[PDB]
Formats: sequence, C-alpha cells, structure tokens
Amino acid sequence: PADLSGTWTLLSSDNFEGYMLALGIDFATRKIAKLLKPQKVIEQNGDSFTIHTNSSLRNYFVKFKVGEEFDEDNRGLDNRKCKSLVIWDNDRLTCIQKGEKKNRGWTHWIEGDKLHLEMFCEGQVCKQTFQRA
Repeated sequence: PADLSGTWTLLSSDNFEGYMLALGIDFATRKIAKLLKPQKVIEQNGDSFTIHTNSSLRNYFVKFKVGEEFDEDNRGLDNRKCKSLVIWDNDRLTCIQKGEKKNRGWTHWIEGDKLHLEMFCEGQVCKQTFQRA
C-alpha cells in the first residue's frame, strides 16, 4: 500500500481517445472530455477510499473499500453496469471492472509525490499523471 491521498491536477494524458473509443463514447462527448482536465481528489482512510473526478460539467466520485466488491452503473460514462473490485498489487491500487467489456479497469500509484493513473479497456490504455495542487 501507499498514501495516494490529495488534491491532484492533471499534468499529462496519453491515449484518452483510445480508452473512450473502447467504451463507445460518442464523438461529441469525446471532444468535450479531452478539453477538460478534471481534478482528482483522493480521500484515503485505511481500506476506505473516496475518489473524486471533478470537472465543471460534472463532479463525480466512487467510494469503496479495498477487497469489497461493488457495482457501478457508469451513468456518467458508458452506462454499462460493472461489478468492481479494488485491491493492492504491491503499492499499486488496482481496480478490475467486471462486465461486458474485456480487461476493463484502472490502476493508481505514486512515484515520489507524483500520482499516476492508467485507465484501460479492451487493450486500450490511457496513461495520466498528476501533480499535487
């Protein structure tokens, strides 16, 4: 495990297009999503997390405990229901989103004080990094 907590500003984003294409996000929505740079806010208390992804268009969040399965309806994204599980892979916080799409999930980790995120679906990986701000 690692302390991922903080308020995080998006600093780099690679292949968000491919990730969104894998989810079937429509053309107009992909355009808007790429221009945004939502802030990530991670609240971490033991095994309990709330991860906020906040933009002017919509603040949203996911709340979970490590090791505790939870459904996600994904109303703000692709509207596909997944059964999600978050566990530690050494110091990488890893989510498996079980559902229609194959190999769907995300991973967070921290390098020094720089937050990393991979979001992936169908072999498309979006890599993002953030600075504490």
